[PDB]
Amino acid sequence: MTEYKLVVVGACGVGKSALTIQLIQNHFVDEYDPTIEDSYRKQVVIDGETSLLDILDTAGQEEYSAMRDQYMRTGEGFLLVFAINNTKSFEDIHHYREQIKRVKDSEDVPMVLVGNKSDLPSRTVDTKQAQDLARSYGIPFIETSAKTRQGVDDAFYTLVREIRKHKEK
Ligand SMILES: *CCC(=O)N1CCN(c2nc(=O)n(-c3ccccc3C(C)C)c3cc(-c4c(O)cccc4F)c(Cl)cc23)CC1
Ligand SMILES: Nc1nc2c(ncn2[C@@H]2O[C@H](COP(=O)(O)OP(=O)(O)O)[C@@H](O)[C@H]2O)c(=O)[nH]1
Ligand SMILES: [Ca+2]
Ligand SMILES: [Ca+2]
Repeated sequence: MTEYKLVVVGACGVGKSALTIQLIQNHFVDEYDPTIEDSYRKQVVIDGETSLLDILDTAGQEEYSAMRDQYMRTGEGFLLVFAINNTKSFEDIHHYREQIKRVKDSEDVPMVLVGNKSDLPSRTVDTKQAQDLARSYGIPFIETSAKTRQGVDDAFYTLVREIRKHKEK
């Protein structure tokens, strides 16, 4: 089977860990230690084809690291996560994409825009803004809630679809 390195990126508190733990362990974690950066394995069937996923849940400090760069370069696809009640995290999306392209020689890197915390009524980022941003980048946009599990499989599955499309090229 094919094996892909996925990387979950985005600002502190957007739900990177909650999304990943939901996918792997099927429960919602409310106070996940923000210093733990770990990877998880999962075998999945998507569009009738099995892939092994190696998923890195990023953390660390707001700092440049040449070693982090090295790890990020090995990623084959990225989830760009923001929270719909956090305008800063949405503004940050552009900068995460800039860093991904930087470390991967400006390749047309497989990416999915993820609007997490879609269960909350406290929205500050309009869906149209997110759709327009994904459109400009030529990437899918998926709305998720790690809390309710809405769209969690979809977000990761869609990223695998993007990697598959890219590796045909
Ligand atoms: C609360 C802990 C947590 O979740 N995080 C999220 C990831 N963190 C983080 N912060 C940050 O400022 N950057 C960054 C560094 C240099 C320039 C621009 C940025 C942001 C605004 C895009 C990163 C950058 C990355 C990163 C790197 O370094 C290379 C390639 C891709 C990439 F996403 C990462 Cl993984 C995490 C950053 C703070 C703690
Ligand atoms: N209401 C709601 N809260 C969430 C969701 N995802 C994460 N959270 C909460 O937001 C906080 C940060 O989540 P976490 O996964 O630790 O964010 P990370 O710093 O990006 O890894 C935690 O208190 C989570 O319980 C969601 O989809 N909906
Ligand atoms: Ca985390
Ligand atoms: Ca440091």
